[PDB]
Amino acid sequence: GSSGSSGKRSNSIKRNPNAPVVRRGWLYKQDSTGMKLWKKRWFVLSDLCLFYYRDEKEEGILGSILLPSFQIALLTSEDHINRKYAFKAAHPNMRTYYFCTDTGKEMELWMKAMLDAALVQTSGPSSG
Repeated sequence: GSSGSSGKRSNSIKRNPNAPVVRRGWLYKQDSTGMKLWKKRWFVLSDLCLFYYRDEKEEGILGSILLPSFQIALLTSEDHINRKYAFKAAHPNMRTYYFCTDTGKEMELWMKAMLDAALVQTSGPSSG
């Protein structure tokens, strides 16, 4: 006979190469821990989700980000960041992210897409 017992104990995420990538470029992200600075990294919009790597090489993913859980909305008075033409993403199980571009277009290309993933109505916890 045979025996399966082959599962994934750790709930990890894997990118789907097939999943027609919408657009991938060097986006600037800002953190909310002490100093609000911008970090240059390689981002990618595929599978209605967010994925980035050390560099263009895309050698192994450092961490994935679920857009469907994030809320894309135009900055507000409170978030009067000098760097205009930028947006922010709110998360329930996480903090509020911030993304900005060089021009208005570079931003529209990210929004039009990102939103397509955020708008999604999927959210739920899990045992682990």
